[PDB]
Amino acid sequence: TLNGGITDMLTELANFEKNVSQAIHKYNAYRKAASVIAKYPHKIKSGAEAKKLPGVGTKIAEKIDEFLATGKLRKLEKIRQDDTSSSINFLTRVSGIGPSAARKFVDEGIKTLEDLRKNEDKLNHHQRIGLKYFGDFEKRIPREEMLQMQDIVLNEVKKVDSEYIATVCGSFRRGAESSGDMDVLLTHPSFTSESTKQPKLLHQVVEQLQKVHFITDTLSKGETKFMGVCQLPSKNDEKEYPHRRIDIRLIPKDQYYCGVLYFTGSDIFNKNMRAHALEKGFTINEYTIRPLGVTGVAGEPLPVDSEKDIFDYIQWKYREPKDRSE
DNA sequence: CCGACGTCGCATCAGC
DNA sequence: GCTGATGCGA
DNA sequence: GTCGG
Ligand SMILES: Nc1ncnc2c1ncn2[C@H]1C[C@H](O)[C@@H](COP(=O)(O)CP(=O)(O)OP(=O)(O)O)O1
Ligand SMILES: [Cl-]
Ligand SMILES: [Cl-]
Ligand SMILES: [Cl-]
Ligand SMILES: [Cl-]
Ligand SMILES: [Mg+2]
Ligand SMILES: [Mg+2]
Ligand code: NA
Ligand code: NA
Repeated sequence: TLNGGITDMLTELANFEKNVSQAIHKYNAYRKAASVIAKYPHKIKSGAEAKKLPGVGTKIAEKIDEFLATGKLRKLEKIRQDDTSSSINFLTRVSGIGPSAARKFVDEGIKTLEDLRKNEDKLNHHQRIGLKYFGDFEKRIPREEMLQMQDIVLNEVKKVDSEYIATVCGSFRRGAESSGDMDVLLTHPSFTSESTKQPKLLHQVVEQLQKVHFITDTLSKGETKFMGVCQLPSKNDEKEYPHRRIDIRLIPKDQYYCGVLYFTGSDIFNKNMRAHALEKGFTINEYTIRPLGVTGVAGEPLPVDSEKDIFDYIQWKYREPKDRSE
């Protein structure tokens, strides 16, 4: 937080462009600038100094000058005033509610936490759960609780089958002292890019996690992805821990490295790494890295034996998880 | 200029 | 039932 | 909103 004020302004501007203007390009632009400015080792002194950083053009440079001189931004001040803007922005904070659904509700007269409760009937399952744990999902998870959560997951997974390998990724693997949620990468030798020797692989795990009452709710569930809710167990007379979001991703074992790279993120890092990949003639996803033909066509998977192999193909120095928090 | 700016799983809808 | 677009999220 | 060709 050397330039915490500036990166917050741009983040607010990004959230506004995405939730209200439904303009993700302006969204990505602001996110990028906030990112590049967040890793800047100096205390920005002007818009011009910031403009030297890639991603900060003229418009943002001007906005930075204003912020520095007054400690605020009029454009955002007005946005905070506007009731529709603030209402939409607010509703998008409910898990499962996006710009579209937010603007729809405000068009129907639903614009507060109270309005959502007395209209639960208009929400799909996901939105209902996001509302039910609204306060809870707004809280950060101390690493200490992440560790206890890690332990429960790995151990409950081992009990279903010793061959399952569960790895906690996301901001946790990047070393954050706190996380917004828990992300779990799962692998089993019975599921490779060549065949699915077993069914209900993710199910069995989710099932066991529910059995021990760790997983409390489900937001969505397929054969390789599970998005839900979990809660650490508490002591006698001890207050309950908040419910937490939990994501599970089953990836073909032979595609592990590509999978853990993806799931470690951050999201912006992935976008940048993948963008850079395309310029170097490759395309990367959570399964593989394939070379692109002159006609823009995904070639066949390339051999990968480590995360570092992916960075090499694109000619990037390897970067430790703790340095991929862009 | 001014067009390009990662990738994909699941829930839901419309159309058939 | 299906496919395919869209919303929302990882 | 910013960038490179
Ligand atoms: N838009 C996107 N494009 C590409 N990859 C994306 C992505 N959103 C999420 N990911 C990937 C990388 C995240 O680390 C990882 C976890 O997704 P996540 O939403 O849990 C965010 P995380 O980075 O874990 O921080 P935190 O706020 O949860 O503590 O999923
Ligand atoms: Cl846009
Ligand atoms: Cl402001
Ligand atoms: Cl891989
Ligand atoms: Cl692939
Ligand atoms: Mg996370
Ligand atoms: Mg997550
Ligand atoms: Na710049
Ligand atoms: Na939301």
